[PDB]
Amino acid sequence: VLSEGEWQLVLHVWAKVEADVAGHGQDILIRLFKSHPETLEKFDRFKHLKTEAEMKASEDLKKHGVTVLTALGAILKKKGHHEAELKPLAQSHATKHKIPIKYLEFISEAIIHVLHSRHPGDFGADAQGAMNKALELFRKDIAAKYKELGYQG
Ligand code: HEM
Repeated sequence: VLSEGEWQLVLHVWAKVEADVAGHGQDILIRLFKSHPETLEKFDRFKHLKTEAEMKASEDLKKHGVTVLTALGAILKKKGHHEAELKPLAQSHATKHKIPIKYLEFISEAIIHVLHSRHPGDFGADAQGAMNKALELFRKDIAAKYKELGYQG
């Protein structure tokens, strides 16, 4: 359970992300695909992309980054009271997209890295630890839904 002070750190940096949702979404998905190429393979939509320059030039990838970060921002702003938001996301990611919980750990690392690069003044160690806790809570709750459905592993 995050404290109020931890949530304030999380949402303070997140409010900075929302000034350029699309640029953050590109940076995060590109970092994910470069650092963990198995993740790119899960996207029929993107797996034709073979270089970082091609990834950066894809408008469709930029659009999907906005989709992803809009969903995550709506979860973070619930401060843990996010059951309604996680139900459809766990269902699609477990049963349709077939995304292991481990790949959610990978995108969480990519999110933290990009926030540290773009917002160092608002993403000191206290805020890094709080965002790590928020993304851990996300993964914990998604993992419980995966386990219900028979996909935790
Ligand atoms: C912060 C974590 C993530 C969030 C908030 C998120 C959010 C979303 C949303 C909102 C959609 C569209 C609606 C839906 O299908 O449920 C989507 C689609 C999808 N996501 Fe995620 N996602 C996350 C992580 C991942 C990861 C790590 C992968 C793969 C490694 C992944 C793979 C996919 C795929 C394959 C689609 C369908 C893309 C398409 O063909 O249109 N997601 N995601």
